[PDB]
Amino acid sequence: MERYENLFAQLNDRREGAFVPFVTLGDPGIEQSLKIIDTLIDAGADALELGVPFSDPLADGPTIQNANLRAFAAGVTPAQCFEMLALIREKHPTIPIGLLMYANLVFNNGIDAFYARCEQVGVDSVLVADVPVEESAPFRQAALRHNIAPIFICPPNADDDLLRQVASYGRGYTYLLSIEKLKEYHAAPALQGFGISSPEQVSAAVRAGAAGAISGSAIVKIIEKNLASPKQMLAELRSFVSAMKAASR
Amino acid sequence: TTLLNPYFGEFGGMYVPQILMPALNQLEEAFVSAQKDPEFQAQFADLLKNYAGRPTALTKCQNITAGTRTTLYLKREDLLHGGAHKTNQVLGQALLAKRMGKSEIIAETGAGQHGVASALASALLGLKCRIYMGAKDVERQSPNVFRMRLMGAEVIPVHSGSATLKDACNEALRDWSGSYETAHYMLGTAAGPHPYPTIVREFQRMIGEETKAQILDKEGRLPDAVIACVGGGSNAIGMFADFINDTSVGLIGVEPGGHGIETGEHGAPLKHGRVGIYFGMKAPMMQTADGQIEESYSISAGLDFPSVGPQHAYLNSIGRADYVSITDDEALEAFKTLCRHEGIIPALESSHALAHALKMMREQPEKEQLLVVNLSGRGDKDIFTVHDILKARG
Amino acid sequence: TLLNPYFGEFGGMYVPQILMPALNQLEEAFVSAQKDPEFQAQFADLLKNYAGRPTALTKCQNITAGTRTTLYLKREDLLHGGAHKTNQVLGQALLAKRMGKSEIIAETGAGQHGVASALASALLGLKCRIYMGAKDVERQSPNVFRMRLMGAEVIPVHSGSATLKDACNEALRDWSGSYETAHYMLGTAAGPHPYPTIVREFQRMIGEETKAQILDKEGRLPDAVIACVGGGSNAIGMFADFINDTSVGLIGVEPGGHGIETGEHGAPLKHGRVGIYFGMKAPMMQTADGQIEESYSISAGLDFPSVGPQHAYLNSIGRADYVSITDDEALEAFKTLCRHEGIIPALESSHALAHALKMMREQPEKEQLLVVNLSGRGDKDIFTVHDILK
Amino acid sequence: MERYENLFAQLNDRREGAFVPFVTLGDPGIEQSLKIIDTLIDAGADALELGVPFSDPLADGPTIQNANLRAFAAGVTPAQCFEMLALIREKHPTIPIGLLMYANLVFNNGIDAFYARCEQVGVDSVLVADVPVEESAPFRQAALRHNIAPIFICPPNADDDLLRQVASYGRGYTYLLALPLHHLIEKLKEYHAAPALQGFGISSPEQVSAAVRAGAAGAISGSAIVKIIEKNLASPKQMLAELRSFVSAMKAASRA
Ligand code: NA
Ligand code: NA
Repeated sequence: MERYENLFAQLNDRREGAFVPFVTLGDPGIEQSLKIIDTLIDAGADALELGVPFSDPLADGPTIQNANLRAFAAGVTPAQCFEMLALIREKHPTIPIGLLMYANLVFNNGIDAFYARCEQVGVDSVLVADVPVEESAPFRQAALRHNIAPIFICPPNADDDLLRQVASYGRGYTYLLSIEKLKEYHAAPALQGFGISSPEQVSAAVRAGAAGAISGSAIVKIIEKNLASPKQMLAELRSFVSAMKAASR
Repeated sequence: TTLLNPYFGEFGGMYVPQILMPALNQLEEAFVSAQKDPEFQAQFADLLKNYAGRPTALTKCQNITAGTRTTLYLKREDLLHGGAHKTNQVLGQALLAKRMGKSEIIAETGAGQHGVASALASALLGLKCRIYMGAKDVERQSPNVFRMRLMGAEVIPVHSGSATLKDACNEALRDWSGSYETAHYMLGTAAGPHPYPTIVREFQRMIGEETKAQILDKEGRLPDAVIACVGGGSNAIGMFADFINDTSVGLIGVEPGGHGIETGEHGAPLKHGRVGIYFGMKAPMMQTADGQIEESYSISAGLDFPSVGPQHAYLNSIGRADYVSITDDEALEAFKTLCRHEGIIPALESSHALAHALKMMREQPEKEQLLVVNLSGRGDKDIFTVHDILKARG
Repeated sequence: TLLNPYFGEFGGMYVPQILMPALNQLEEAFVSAQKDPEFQAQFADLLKNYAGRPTALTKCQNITAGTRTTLYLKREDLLHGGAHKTNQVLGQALLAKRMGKSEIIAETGAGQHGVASALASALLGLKCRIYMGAKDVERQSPNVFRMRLMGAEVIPVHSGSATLKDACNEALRDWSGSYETAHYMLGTAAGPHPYPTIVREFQRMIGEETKAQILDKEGRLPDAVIACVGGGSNAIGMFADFINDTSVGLIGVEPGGHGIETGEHGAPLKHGRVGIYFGMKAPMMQTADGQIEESYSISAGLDFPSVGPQHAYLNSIGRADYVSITDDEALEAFKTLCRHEGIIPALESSHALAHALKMMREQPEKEQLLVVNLSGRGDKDIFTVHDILK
Repeated sequence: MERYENLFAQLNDRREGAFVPFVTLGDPGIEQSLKIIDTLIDAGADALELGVPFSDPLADGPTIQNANLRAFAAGVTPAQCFEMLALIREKHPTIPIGLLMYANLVFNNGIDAFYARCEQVGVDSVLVADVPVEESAPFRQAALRHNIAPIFICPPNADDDLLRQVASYGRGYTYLLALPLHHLIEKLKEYHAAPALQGFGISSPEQVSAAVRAGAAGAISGSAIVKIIEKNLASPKQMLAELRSFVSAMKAASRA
């Protein structure tokens, strides 16, 4: 539905890309993460992308493997992840909240019973990291039956066949990994997500024609460096987020 | 999309990140081509026979069946070059890879047997081979690491948190993402995303074919049942394949029972797990109520996999195969029996299969039973594991 | 005796009188079994269905690149137990059973002959006792455990030197008293008659299989078969069938150690002197006044100061040609076969291999159909090769 | 030629068995071994058999295995033993001397040259430990060419075929070790064998007189006398006096 479309609207007639930070729900703890969430909004984050700690993250690199390990060994459950989402959505009822899921946490007790929960808590999108467009049919259904936008990675080895299917099936934004024609096929707006560490990389992305950028490792790399010092962690996130979102103006 | 069917009933699939899909599809296409090419079928067959040593022997147990009506044959994959049945699929995939133009093999290993399999096939077909190993297992396994390097491979220890088999698995997989044009990923079981279950069965199915032929020669009939251990499912599907349409032949797979099923530290997902999506596939796995992947336990490293190849899940759903479990202790006694009364040191994996055959015999000692147990591999690697248990026990 | 104890001048039964009855009884039992087609088939079923004969005849792929050498490897490393000794041990176990014997005695150093006798005894229901230098019992905990797992009884000898030549002493002392119930499993083709004959006969299927397989894959006999010669059993088992095929070279490779001129070798065939020892008249490394002198080689199995009597003979009549390979040539051949053929050879057999690469690289335009006897798996030599490389 | 016959003669004239000690030449050292040998003679040893240290003695047991390593490690050589033998023979021209040899030391550079050195220095008999009668032709030949008695062990698994062989080929004495032990001793006298000496486990004087009672001409003790030597390495003179005590008790156990 709307929260993503209502955001790329006002972002396009302010002539500016979107900045989406990525963080693992409940990392390093439930209460500290809530604060991390808010700091990121108050520093100028246009949308969120929250990950749900999973025992086995195939498709995430080193820094996100460890953030995932932090929250998981600490006991953060997917059920707790939803109680935090309810607090989040009710404090900032306008901001698009995407989820980064792993297939088995979606599939576990019904693909449909999942996407229902996302709808009723206020989530907006769901990226399933280990479900390619070829296996997506049952997730695209449950997604649409509950007004949840399915996000698909478009990789740099993508042929015209897949560009088609990402454009048709994909709503919200299209998460792409680094010069293209996804717009030609009427795809949801593209968000660059390959190696967004600098503000430099972010304006490199917008200048390249993207609707915005997502940085995962960079933002949680900050969490990792300041586990002992929760208040430093928050302040250093403010510096970074504001510095990045500003490189999109 | 997909030349071949990726599913076996519900189970199977290609549940992987989009970025990997071109590599799986190119792998599947190259494999379909080679399955039709008589020069590949001939070249592979020449390797299996003159380098690996196929056919392997089918040993009749003289002593341990005494005073019973059961006749126990042992299919001797322990005699295959490299000591285990994994050499079949490894030479197969190296052939496939040299055919695809690829010049590099990627692999990872835990205990280290698969690393050595890969390294030796890479050495033979002139492929540059790099093996990921958890930094822990590099300490534990200095002998294996040295064999791999003796054979030209490059062992790359991983430290990324964890630091065991399911963590090299990430570095090796991540690596493959970026180099599938140049390197083949040597998966080591009949599990994971399509086409790996199908390729692996096809490069292992000659175990059953030899066994069918060998038992027909010695006994003039088909066996009552074939028995094989089921960790990832590769040796079992290799023995089961040719018997699948011989309805009279019981297909029995043995999952590791750990310390007991009720204790919940086993490795028996087929019978005691739940379908979930993981390791690229939809398969029964051991998981918690909220869908985290549980840890499996077995005294045998080979059997210590929290899921199982999808074709086994399919065989169990339609009634063809019967899956049972055998505990550490049960497998321990089978292992000692075979050393003492047959002069064969089995691997602790195949020992689970042995133990279930002796159970079938010792429960009905007057039933006429012609059984085949697949001895998936040599037990020399397990001497220390076994010595420590027997020392602790006295 | 029933058969001829000599090969020309070499061989004999040079043992204390007390041991002659055991040896004659063994010979008579053997002569009888050799003419019983039911023994022959029993032995042959065992070799095929338990031990896994025939063994592969493998064609090197990369090793002979850019040369006209075609190099086959007879793969006794794939035999059950990892080495060619399984053949003679199963046959002796079968013969011991045929004689009513219920026990086996045996001697071991590094432990692989102990393991072979243990597994043959576990299969065939014999009660097996293995003598082993207490030195060698703590340097090989794994094989000791294997022999006990596969449980014979390992009797450690603390007499003088805890080494293989002092386990032979008590093994024999033991057989002396117990020959009516126990068979002594001599581990090579040396020693007193009928052992050099019995061992040849229970290994000759190596060469027979090779002749058949090579007549099948190349339609001709090979130019030369190459084997390392320590005790002499894998070599004579490779040679036996080819003795009457004049065209076929028989090349036996003794270990040159650090070099023949350094005196630390194990090549008594070409640099020793005929003497009497271990119950046979054979060339042996001996000091000027007739002490048996120490052999050296980095391969344990090749560290024998003498050689089987049939090789001394084949070399006297010039039918076989004996050369040497040094520690370091052998080492480099070990490394080559791992790196380029995916096979880890034993340090013994890699003396034979190394000589084949010498014959190849010195005449690489020359057409050569060579077979090399890979006498054993090399998983046992890893630590010896690891140290040596620092 | 002389000494074993002239000895066995007077022994049964004064009706008595012979006692023969075995020691290893140059054990524990050359100059100590000559003294050991003189003590053995002075305490009543009728003949003596000396072993030459060989690097790899098979037919031998643990006590003798080590006496051998002691002289070998000390670099006693066959040449040094032959010098000793001469010094020994020159001082007791009477007593029969037997060598206990290993084939290779006899064969090393000529069976015949070996036996001519024996005769040249005064030895009377050679026992080659690892030459059964079946292989003995060249050694017996060399022996008779040089008036050396060839000694042969008659073991307890010995059939009548071997007893006749031994009775024909042996000179000096039969070295003795399954029907009564006397029906080995009787069969040998029936075939007119050289007188029997029992050399199986002769360690205490009560075994020496048991050996003479069963009908043997005497008794040999290998390890028992060598045992005393190993016991007293630290104490060279206590050794000589423990051997004097032992040999005289041994020789007295044979005064019937
Ligand atoms: Na499993
Ligand atoms: Na030698």
